[PDB]
Amino acid sequence: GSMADEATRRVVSEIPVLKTNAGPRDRELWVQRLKEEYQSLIRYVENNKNADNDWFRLESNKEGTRWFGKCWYIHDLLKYEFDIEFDIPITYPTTAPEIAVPELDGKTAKMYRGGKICLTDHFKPLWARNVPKFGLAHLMALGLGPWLAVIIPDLIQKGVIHHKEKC
Repeated sequence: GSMADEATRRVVSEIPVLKTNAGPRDRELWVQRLKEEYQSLIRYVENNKNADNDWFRLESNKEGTRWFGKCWYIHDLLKYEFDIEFDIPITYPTTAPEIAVPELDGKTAKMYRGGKICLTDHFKPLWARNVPKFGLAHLMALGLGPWLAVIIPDLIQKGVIHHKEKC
């Protein structure tokens, strides 16, 4: 009956659920968790496309311990592009990764020095509640997505970030 529970379900219900309790050091169990991660991510991207919200690309190193790509955010029909990266923590997936958006380092209070985004206190307990069912698709849907939808409009209004004019 919680609003929280229904809100989370509306966001993630068609993201494949992950299973394996494995982090970077866990050998064949980690290779299994990576298949679940890739399967979940690609489905999320396909859903995003059908919904005209194709808002990021990610790739990893060979070992899938280092992730990087781009996110896009649309405001007054202008599309803003931000480079993103994160490490997989040793205690993944019980512990949640920390997304960095390095270019916005020093440009908002809602970021740690060095470029790690600062989520509200509700993200981490929601992750902990769902271990190990949530992965990188969920981190993007529930972590970076909501952060961008407050911070980016703010930074554009304060003239802190400007649109890269292009053809």
